[PDB]
Amino acid sequence: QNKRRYRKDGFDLDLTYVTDHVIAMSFPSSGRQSLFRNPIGEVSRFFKTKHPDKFRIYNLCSERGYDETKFDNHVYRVMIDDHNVPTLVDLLKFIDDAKVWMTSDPDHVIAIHSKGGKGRTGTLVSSWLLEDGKFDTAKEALEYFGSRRTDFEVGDVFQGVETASQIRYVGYFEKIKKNYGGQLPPMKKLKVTGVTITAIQGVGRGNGSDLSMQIVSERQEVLLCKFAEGYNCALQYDATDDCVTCEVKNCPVLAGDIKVRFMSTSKSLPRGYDNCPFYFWFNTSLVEGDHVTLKREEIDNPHKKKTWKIYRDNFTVKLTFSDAED
Repeated sequence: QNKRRYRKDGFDLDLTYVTDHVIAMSFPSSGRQSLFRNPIGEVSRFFKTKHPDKFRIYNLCSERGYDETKFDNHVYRVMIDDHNVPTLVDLLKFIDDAKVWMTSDPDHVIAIHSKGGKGRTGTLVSSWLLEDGKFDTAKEALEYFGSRRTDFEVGDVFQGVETASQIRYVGYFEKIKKNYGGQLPPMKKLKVTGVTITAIQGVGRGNGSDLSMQIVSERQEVLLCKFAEGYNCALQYDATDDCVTCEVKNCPVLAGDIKVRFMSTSKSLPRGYDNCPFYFWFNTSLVEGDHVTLKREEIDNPHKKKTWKIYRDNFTVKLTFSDAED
């Protein structure tokens, strides 16, 4: 916790200099309370005294804003839901905004914040560190963020802080910078035609009968499948292989950033983040072949070790696609 709180020069804030010019911090909260929160008046005072006319604040909270005149109108908003990811368009828009600001003056600083300054903040700080060339791999940037912000040490396995999708999206940016020259990859239109879950035993009813699947595009449900009932689908349970395979029916053309949520009627399947047992994000342009397969540690919620009694080491989810291009 010594890395967590800034305690110098009469300040007391959950604020971390990730580098000399890159700051990660928690939400500048209303009121004067300072127990596990950063009072907005004090955060305003920090940047006005320590970085006068040389700061830019990034608010990554879709859920909450504030009076941005308190920061002299130097606030940029990225609308990210807690425990989720920015769109690739929004991530790249942020990256360009940061790069222009940082290039004009060596003494300029960026302060990225979310609610706790963990997952969402780690997503954009790691992406920026790749952009600025401090690291060439997403893994290296993320682990460095963990070492500065949390009690993580470089050498041990990377766990906590970011979600699996948040990790994936930093990886997406690396691929964008390396293979696409920092440009958004060409639009790819797809339709989901099947879902396959392995190691289904012990997951809810253990045969897919409790499960439902929601596809979300641009903050709207575009499809809902209910497995046992045949609601926009056709479930098959393979007891011998310990797997379920489900034909996905009536999926509309999907493009961009897609959120897939799996829900259960069975209460014996706990809810982690996002009010469901498991979920994930992917971008259609970054899909390779006719499928995407995600291991346990690549899915949001099972990526946590506390759930590993239910989601085993061979638990995977695979989406099969069809080409929706003209």
